[PDB]
Amino acid sequence: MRYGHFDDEAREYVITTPHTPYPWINYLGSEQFFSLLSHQAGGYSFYRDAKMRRLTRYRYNNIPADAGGRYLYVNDGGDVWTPSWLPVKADLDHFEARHGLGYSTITGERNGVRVETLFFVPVGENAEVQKVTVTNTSDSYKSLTLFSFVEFCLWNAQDDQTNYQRNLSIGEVEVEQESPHGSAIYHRTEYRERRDHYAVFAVNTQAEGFDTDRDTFVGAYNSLGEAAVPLKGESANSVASGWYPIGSHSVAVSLAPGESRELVYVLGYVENPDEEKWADDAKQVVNKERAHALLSRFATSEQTDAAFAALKDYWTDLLSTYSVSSNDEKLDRMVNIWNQYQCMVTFNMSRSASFFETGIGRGMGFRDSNQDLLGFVHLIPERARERIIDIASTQFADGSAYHQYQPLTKRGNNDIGSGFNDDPLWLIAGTAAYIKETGDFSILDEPVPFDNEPGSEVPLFEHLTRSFEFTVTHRGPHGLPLIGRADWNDCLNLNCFSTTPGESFQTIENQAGGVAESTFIAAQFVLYGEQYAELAARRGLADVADRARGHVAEMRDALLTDGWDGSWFLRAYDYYGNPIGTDAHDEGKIWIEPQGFAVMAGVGVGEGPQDTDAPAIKALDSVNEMLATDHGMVLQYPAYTTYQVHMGEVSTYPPGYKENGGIFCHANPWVIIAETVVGRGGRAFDYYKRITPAYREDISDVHRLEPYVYAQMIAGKEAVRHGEAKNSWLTGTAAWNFVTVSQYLLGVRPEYDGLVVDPQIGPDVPSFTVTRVARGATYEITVTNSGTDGSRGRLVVDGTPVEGNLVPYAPAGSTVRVDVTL
Amino acid sequence: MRYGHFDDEAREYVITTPHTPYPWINYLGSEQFFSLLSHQAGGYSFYRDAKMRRLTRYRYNNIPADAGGRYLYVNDGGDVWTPSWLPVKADLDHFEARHGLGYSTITGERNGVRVETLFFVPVGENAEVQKVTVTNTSDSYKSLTLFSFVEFCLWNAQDDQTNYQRNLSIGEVEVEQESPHGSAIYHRTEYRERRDHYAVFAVNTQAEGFDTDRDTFVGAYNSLGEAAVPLKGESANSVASGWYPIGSHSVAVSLAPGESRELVYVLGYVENPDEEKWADDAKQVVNKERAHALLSRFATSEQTDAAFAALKDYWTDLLSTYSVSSNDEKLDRMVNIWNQYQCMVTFNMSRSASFFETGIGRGMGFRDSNQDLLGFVHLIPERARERIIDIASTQFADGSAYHQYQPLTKRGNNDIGSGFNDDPLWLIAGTAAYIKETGDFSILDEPVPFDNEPGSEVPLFEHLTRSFEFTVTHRGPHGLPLIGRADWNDCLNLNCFSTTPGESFQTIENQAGGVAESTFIAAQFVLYGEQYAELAARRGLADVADRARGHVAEMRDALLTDGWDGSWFLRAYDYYGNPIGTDAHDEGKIWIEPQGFAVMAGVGVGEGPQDTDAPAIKALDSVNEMLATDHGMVLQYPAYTTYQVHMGEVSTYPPGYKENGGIFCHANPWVIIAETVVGRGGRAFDYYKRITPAYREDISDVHRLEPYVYAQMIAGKEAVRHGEAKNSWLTGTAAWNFVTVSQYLLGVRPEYDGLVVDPQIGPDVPSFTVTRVARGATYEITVTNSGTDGSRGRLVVDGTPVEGNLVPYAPAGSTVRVDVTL
Repeated sequence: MRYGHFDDEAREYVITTPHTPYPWINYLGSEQFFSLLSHQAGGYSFYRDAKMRRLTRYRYNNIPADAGGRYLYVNDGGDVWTPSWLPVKADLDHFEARHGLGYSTITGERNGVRVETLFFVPVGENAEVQKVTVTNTSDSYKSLTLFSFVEFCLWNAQDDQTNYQRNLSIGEVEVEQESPHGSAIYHRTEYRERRDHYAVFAVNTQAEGFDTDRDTFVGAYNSLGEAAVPLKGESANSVASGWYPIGSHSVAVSLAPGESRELVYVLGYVENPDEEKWADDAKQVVNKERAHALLSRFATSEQTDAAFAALKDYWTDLLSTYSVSSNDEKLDRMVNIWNQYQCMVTFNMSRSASFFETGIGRGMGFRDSNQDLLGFVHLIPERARERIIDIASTQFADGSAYHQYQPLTKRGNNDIGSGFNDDPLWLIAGTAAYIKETGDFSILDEPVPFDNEPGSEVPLFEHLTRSFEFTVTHRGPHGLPLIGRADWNDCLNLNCFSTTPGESFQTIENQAGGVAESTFIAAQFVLYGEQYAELAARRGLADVADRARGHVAEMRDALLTDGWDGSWFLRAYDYYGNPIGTDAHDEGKIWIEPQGFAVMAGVGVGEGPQDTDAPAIKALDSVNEMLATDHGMVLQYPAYTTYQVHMGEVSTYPPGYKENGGIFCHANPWVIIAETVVGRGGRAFDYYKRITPAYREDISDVHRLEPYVYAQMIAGKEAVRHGEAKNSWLTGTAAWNFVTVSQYLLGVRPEYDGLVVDPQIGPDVPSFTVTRVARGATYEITVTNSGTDGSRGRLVVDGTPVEGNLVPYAPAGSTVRVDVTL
Repeated sequence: MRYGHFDDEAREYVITTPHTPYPWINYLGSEQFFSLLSHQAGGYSFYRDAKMRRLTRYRYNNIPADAGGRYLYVNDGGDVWTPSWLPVKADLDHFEARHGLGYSTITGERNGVRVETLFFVPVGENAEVQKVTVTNTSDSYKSLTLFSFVEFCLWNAQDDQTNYQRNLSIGEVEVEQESPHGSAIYHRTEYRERRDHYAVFAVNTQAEGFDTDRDTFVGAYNSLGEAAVPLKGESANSVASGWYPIGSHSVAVSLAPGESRELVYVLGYVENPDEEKWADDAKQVVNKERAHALLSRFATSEQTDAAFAALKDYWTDLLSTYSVSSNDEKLDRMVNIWNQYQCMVTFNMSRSASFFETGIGRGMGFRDSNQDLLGFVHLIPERARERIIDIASTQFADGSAYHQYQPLTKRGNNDIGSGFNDDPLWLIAGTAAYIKETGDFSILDEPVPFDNEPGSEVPLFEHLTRSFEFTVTHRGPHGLPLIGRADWNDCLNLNCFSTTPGESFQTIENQAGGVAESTFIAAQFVLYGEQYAELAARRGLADVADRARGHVAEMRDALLTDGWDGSWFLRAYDYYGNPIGTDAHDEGKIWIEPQGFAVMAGVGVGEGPQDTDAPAIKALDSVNEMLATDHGMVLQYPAYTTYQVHMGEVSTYPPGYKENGGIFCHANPWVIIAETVVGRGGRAFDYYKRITPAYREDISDVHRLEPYVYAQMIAGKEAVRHGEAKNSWLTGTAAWNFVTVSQYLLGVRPEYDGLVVDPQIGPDVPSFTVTRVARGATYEITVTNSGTDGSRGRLVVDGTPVEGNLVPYAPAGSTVRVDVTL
């Protein structure tokens, strides 16, 4: 069944009931200020870093889930309810939530009163704005009191929920009932000491009353659904001192029948230079200038409506670089709106904060963030270029890298492990995708520190050299790269041997030495090793390019000789040089990661799909018999049913879950792309449709999570919950699936010299058009597609048959028309 | 007002309403298994380490507070309620909670049904047992279904609530409806991998049904008060796979009028040797032998009643070493029951887990744990002796110490900072108190590693030498000890200079060098420097003792010359050698810590209370004019009203809270003891009564927290919440207040050569008797007390006047009668 439906004209997902299988969230903001907002107004907001600057408090694993957030309590002659349904859970006559691009609306109506709240983060603002429209839909007059509500976090989210022994005594606010445009409350915890920032929570009318103390507003022994102040019908005017600061105004509203009233609430992040912090000599009063400035920018409905319209315009421009028109409207929906939109979210937030990721331990992953670029280069290239510099700056001089870094400070840390040997090659992966998209080679010349260290700056191209050489100088006995702590698969820990609990595998000390090798990193070196060689060559460094091609050539032979099991690729060699991922074993015979990535690098590829004997065809066929399920390909098979002490975290998950037999969706695109490489478009599209949101919308009761974005993992076939997703929104899946569908199934992809047009999608999409803006020119590409295996497109360029599948770049301002037959 | 009352005959605090100002908790267990239990059955259980082996889940900062726990849902013909009131919050005809020693009972009755639950951790058991008595108090028959409930934590409490991205997929159980004595559920998360332990949750009858999945039992969009299974009236028989494992049995009960039924529930921690983990070859099934064993030990009411009775006997024996009889029944209550009981809790749990301490970041503090001993040596000396070895083993070889260590592993860590220069001298403090209590000098000869390192073992006496010398070799320009990161006052950070947020002061890198000195550590070196010298002397090391006495003598002169402000002692010298705690400044003129501790070391003490000119008398008088409040003495005065960037965390608290003007209760005893040293017993008792639980019981609406135990901090007079406590139960206050009241106000204290009897308590306790068992002999001490300043007791020993205030130790088995006049 389903719990909503897409509105494509409006670019929304419409949720038509509060009763979803799980809270379904949207992200607001796309720059430096971000809100997680569920279809029940639950979630929170943070500036730049969800661990370090979290404005509002959110409880994960709450009972019930998502039972805190941005609430508006409506008092109608004693009867109190919330338009978001939760927390009060009063019966409503109408409920609807629309999740849009950077905005959502939530409408709830009861006993002839309707509240619509629009939530968004305005372009160029560090604030979350709410436009509330209250409508009398009844026959007679209405006298209402509205109580806004939000609960502050004390900035440090980790301190906020572990350190009450100090926390309970630092909560400080300032109250401003007569603000120049209404009323505002200031959350200024720790402003007295080191923080130069505070939050403001304001309404654009004179509020009747306020509250800043949670225990007063909610009342003893009470849930947010039983909150006392809204029930008494008048604010308490509480002034927090320690305990739990909140933001809350009451507003009196009288409405004739059919009359509506509009209110604008604002939650802002404000920052004063240290010299400019105090209004007063005594340093007791926050300087409020910048906050008033913000509040004057949203003092009226007109201003709010214009900011909303600017945000539409912003997304319209962003979505204008790639789109498609076909018979398949789910396909179209994903390519044109939701996947590109999700890619923007993953670029900004990485893997740190969702309704699964707690925005505590994880910042920006070195490998996750490089991979996110592949899906974001087309959207905003300038910000993509800057991010590459920031990531490369967390690389060490020996070519090894900080596994992740902190969003606020941009500085690397070892909080979730160090010494993952697959990390360095990803840097090449993102830089090359950026230069193909833009033609901007000048980034190779940007100076970049090692470990953020001044005076260590060398050109970014030299960072890429260190990345290539790191692998070159860390190969094992078979010539395959030494694995280290792990590769892309974080739970493949062959240098660990921990039999005692209490410490994560990701951070636990590793035993030095051994010969543990990785076929995945091997594939990775072949793929990104070439890209690095081609950059060196274009740079004019011919000896360098040739040496590297030599090393790539060698790793290719090593992969086929010592990394090949007979019917598929091996996965690794353990610390003592024993194979992993062989038919010789009873469990974990076949792993997806090497199969997809090796065939993507061209390894084992023969002449046709017809040439079944080619290693790539076998590995892929083995993958279809052993790994593929209705809901996607599982990670390896069979799952391990007992702890493999020499292998780390992988076998610690119950079978069918996560790294042990789960469907990691991120790995799927790799196989799908491989299928297009070997010419089986129909198979490749099928893999695509099984894990793609628009196609799984009709089994929303199985998937459970959002029908409009990719998830990290789906319960695999050895799991009793097979089909159910976890960890939605924040996943490499998004970027990699965009790369897959846009560049290999539809087949329009940037190269340094031209646009390649080489579709491979099968009989299910007989005709389509791609509109692609590249290098300042627009390419209109019409494809007539027979779907046949092994059949690749023949180009006509501006009415004239041409050879090959590459169209060289036209001057900006040009319009090129490409017609493809296959 | 009050919310309960003491029952002294039963040794209980009786809470007569659910509606307390804050959840009021008790601790169950006194060995290796521990439960936090509130008067609403909220809380959780853990084995040895509250961070690492937490069986059950608990939410801090919940809305409402304490809304999860060990519940029993009563279904009476469709009407569902809980005897603990929360979570359902149904009206009850009767409610009562009794908090006892290692046990509590909770009774709730509604519509002619009464449930009494007794909660305890049995002596010698790693389990929490519940004896439930259900009574039909109505006129007709009752058919009830009872639903037990508890929610598991996944052992690692920190992982459990930050790491859902992995957590949601590892939850595993086993269900055993036909257990040999009833029915049991097994929580076995991560047993598949590195854990050799699992939890069992069982009932001693055949349960009608079970649930192990929280979302099924509670139902979507529901709180625990709206839980669905109890309302439908039959279990769902859910088998968790990932998500949120719980434990739950339904039991059918039919009762004639006035009939009662008894049920025994058990929550156990079980551990199998690695060889003995599986029942089966396949390793899919936990070996259940040890769990069945446990369950057969509580299969009947009779067995449960005997374990309860053994626990009474255990506390009776423990409380038999020190007691008193006087006119003051609040005084008596504290000395005889609650303070000694609290001292046992602090010895076991330290500062790690309460309703304020999250049982995440803190293990066993090196200084907290040494100080806890002073209050626990008299109770169980054998376990005290062992703890001293464990603490000393976390000391480094240069004499410096790990600031805290992990309870499970006993290993030191720097999680909450390193390099606190007051830490090493505390080790002397606890060892000396142990040897005075026991006469066991042989502990000085026990071999002890530095940093838990095998082969580094030296005799404990040598650890004490390193402690003394560390101070000797780290003194500043005035001869006072260099402060380091901080002293006993953790927020006095003079080597910090951090103006950027995001990192705690306690762990943040300190700037090397400077001359920051501490007068507190100075006092500390004088007090514990003598104790170390006297041990060296008794050891026969005469050169060593004399050298040390020389150094103590010097530090005494340094404290009076360069640590004296004129009317009180200075607090410190900052990094550049500028004073802190001087009348020359507008804020923080006077700090409590040096005043109490210096006068306790004898520094500045003259001939009489009459000699007002003596520095000790001045400092104490300054302390009464400037620091003392109705609720206790604040830490310093005036509070700082702006960030002092050169001073660390202290000024980051709002005035009147914690280290910035709060009443730290732990520091109070030091002044109180000092008052007895200078002979002002009436003043000393007054300070005592202001912060002591039995005396503050009549302002329970002000104190808010438990009326039966000490808290860490009370809002100081510059706080708008002046009088309100935070951080109850876990505080050095307990140990230090026991030392104060038992050894200096009542004046009976152990010395190596005899019992000293030297009461100093004032006119409010004109007569009393102390019964003190020391060295195997019983001393009966009757005191006739005029209360007069400067008047010290004259002893009569077994009917015969003697000189001095020391009674030498009699052979075990002896009874000595001491009569004191003053």
